[PDB]
Amino acid sequence: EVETFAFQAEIAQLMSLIINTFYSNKEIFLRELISNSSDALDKIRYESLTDPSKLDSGKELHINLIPNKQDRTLTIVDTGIGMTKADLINNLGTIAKSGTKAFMEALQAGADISMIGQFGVGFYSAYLVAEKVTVITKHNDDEQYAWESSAGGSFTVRTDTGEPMGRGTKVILHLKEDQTEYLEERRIKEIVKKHSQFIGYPITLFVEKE
Ligand SMILES: CCNC(=O)[C@H]1O[C@@H](n2cnc3c(N)ncnc32)[C@H](O)[C@@H]1O
Repeated sequence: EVETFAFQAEIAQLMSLIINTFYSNKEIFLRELISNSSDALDKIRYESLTDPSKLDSGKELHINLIPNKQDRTLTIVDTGIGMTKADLINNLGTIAKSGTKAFMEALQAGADISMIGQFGVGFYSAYLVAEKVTVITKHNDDEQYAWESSAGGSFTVRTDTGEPMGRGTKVILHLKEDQTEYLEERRIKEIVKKHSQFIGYPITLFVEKE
């Protein structure tokens, strides 16, 4: 039921640099994931202009931030375009249209990790704070899939049943033990205000029930 894949070599190298470089300004991961969500929302907004039935899977365009202290997870949910199975494997597993090469060269020429979004690889900044990342996604043209990786050079993809989402993507960050500050309401609010205050879709920060 589960397929296991190797990252393209350059992607594994990039992930290793992100995981092993001493770099304290880890909060920038959230900006990068929210920007990726905003881009995905732009895409379905545009496609629905000439094909309104693409919103049959949900008209609302928004971003949800869901902390769970019991599971030690932070989840970033959007109702954007979503990804097909091929999209997951290509976009997360290979260089594809990213600036992976430019970023790694830039780091050797005076750039720092906070500039990762300039190079189209902001998603991998999740590994600044997460030991494992799970991506659940549903595109209008495919079934629901789950991508997962704890780095180390490989990732898995499986069909995801139970809790079907209408359309969009959930990025589930299983946080490192010493990065639980990013589950705290005050900290998340601070980061969103600092780095994501002009995003063109509603960002809702969920409250914990306990
Ligand atoms: C890992 C670096 N590559 C990407 O992030 C690409 O993966 C896709 N992607 C990333 N996040 C999302 C998302 N929330 N929704 C849809 N596609 C995404 C986009 O095509 C990105 O350009």
